[PDB]
Amino acid sequence: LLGDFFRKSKEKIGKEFKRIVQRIKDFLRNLVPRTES
Repeated sequence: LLGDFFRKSKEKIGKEFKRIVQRIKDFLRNLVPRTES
């Protein structure tokens, strides 16, 4: 059931990957001490 796994894992990323990309986007914001003047 590996072929089925790939299909299952495939969407599993889209769910967490989306939340990740969204979270990381915030990180960069709290990363720089001073934004553009």
